Amino acid sequence: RRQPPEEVDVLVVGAGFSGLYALYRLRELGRSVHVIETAGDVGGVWYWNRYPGARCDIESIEYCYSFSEEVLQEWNWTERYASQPEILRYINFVADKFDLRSGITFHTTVTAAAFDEATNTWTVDTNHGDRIRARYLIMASGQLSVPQLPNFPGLKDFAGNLYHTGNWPHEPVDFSGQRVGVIGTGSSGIQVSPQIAKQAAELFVFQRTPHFAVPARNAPLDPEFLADLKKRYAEFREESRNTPGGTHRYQGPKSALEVSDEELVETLERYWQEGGPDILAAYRDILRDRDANERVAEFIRNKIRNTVRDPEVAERLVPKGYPFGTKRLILEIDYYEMFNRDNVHLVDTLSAPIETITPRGVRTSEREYELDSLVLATGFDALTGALFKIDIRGVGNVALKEKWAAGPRTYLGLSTAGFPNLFFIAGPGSPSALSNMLVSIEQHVEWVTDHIAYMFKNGLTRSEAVLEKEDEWVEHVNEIADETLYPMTASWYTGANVPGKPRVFMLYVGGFHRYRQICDEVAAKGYEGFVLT
Ligand SMILES: Cc1cc2nc3c(=O)[nH]c(=O)nc-3n(C[C@H](O)[C@H](O)[C@H](O)COP(=O)(O)OP(=O)(O)OC[C@H]3O[C@@H](n4cnc5c(N)ncnc54)[C@H](O)[C@@H]3O)c2cc1C
Repeated sequence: RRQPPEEVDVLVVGAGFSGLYALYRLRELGRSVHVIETAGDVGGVWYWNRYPGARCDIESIEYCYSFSEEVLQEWNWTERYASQPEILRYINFVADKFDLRSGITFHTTVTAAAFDEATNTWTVDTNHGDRIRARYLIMASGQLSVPQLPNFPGLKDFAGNLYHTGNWPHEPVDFSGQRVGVIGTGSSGIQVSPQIAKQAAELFVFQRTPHFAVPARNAPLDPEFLADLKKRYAEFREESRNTPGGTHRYQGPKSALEVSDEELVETLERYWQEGGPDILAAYRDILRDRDANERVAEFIRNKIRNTVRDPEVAERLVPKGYPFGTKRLILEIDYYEMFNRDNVHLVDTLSAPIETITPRGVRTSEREYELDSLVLATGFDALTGALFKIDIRGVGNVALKEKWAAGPRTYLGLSTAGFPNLFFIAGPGSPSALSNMLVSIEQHVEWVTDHIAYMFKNGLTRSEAVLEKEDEWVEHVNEIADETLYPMTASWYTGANVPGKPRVFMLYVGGFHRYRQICDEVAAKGYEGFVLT
């Protein structure tokens, strides 16, 4: 409805945390800037994922913007870990406060973008037949998207109520009196299930791969504490910027292998009772050493066995075969405890795979389960999923999809050679999903918008990563990743390992603070590694 400009200094794709701050900062810097967003309003993942139990896995006081002193002073977080409704209210507050929606076109999807060498501009097309000419294109298009896979066979035949965690109804769903099925036990499944368990007459959880999850220990945020923090919030967030992960997480000095079974249990139990993801850094080698990881993994496995009364059910819930904590750690709220309710039933689909969804419910090899409601608790596509849905064409009409088929090739994760004037916020090649994303998003938006400002200040119009420096960066990312357990997780690679072909690990794992220092050095040296004309 709001018409996008025909010409703009910067076009931003996406109106979540990334796109909104890019918009705001480019305005402040005196540039012309517009946003295109698929959704009807702001929020990004916090707009589109609205299933009950959706909640951030790092603390509220950390997972927030810091760019505005007034925002910091005026917003009251109510809980240790904020719910999606609260996060969405916060994002709407920011957009409201700074009149940001005047700079956004909603209900509109960018379908293609092509670089034009003559003018040093991007021409961008949308699914409403808009054409925009921007000098710079910022992809604030996110890291998590709906997977592009067919649904289970027979899904369209289900005769009951069907829900998707990825597109949950806007009005509340009452499961009272119902036999409900939940398919999927990743992040969405683990968060949504205990909420459904509160209402359903019966609940069947269809679990394929068991995932690691630790207790949130969520609690109301003491108003007195928050008021005290607000007096020194700038000092606090500068402390967060100077860490590997972008939060105040204690860095455990010891090796998980150097302690007695006794000290390990004592230490890991303290983390279990405190709750949250800080357990990931209980010891220094959890993500470096195969045996160090398995030791922490085993303790968690035993917590599952301890919590779930039925030992057969408990054993099916235990993650096996793969390392702990190589992805964002899921916080659970009575997910394990849930299985002790008489009305909750675990269906192990590794043992009995789903044959088909039926009109009555779900059929495995063993039996049919009759259900009144079925919830699909879907996972997420590769980090590159959003980008790959757009036909992006660079120098020589090369498709970004083709160049990145063996993995995302970038310099600092910020730009790729052959695709001038194009920038990625919080994406492959940078700390991204392996950090407090609000800290990474702010660093990236500041770096990219500062760079765009510098260009205009010096009368330049074309910014391209130097190919040698991209190759060095890619290799450097691989080298440091190969020193960790992260490569053990298939989702951090695009496609399988093929002899005699390159393979690029998705993310920088060397620590946010170290990455920040690199980026600052690059900027200080006049953008060393970019060719600017
Ligand atoms: C349940 C859950 C828990 C989370 N917990 C944590 C946590 O513990 N810590 C943490 O750091 N992060 C967490 N996150 C990750 C979260 O995604 C990021 O922190 C952050 O919100 C990403 O913001 P973004 O702006 O970069 O991307 P997004 O929020 O994904 O926004 C991208 C936007 O781009 C739009 N878009 C994409 N392609 C197009 C196109 N072609 N045309 C138009 N629009 C397009 C999308 O519609 C979307 O609105 C969590 C996310 C979820 C879902």
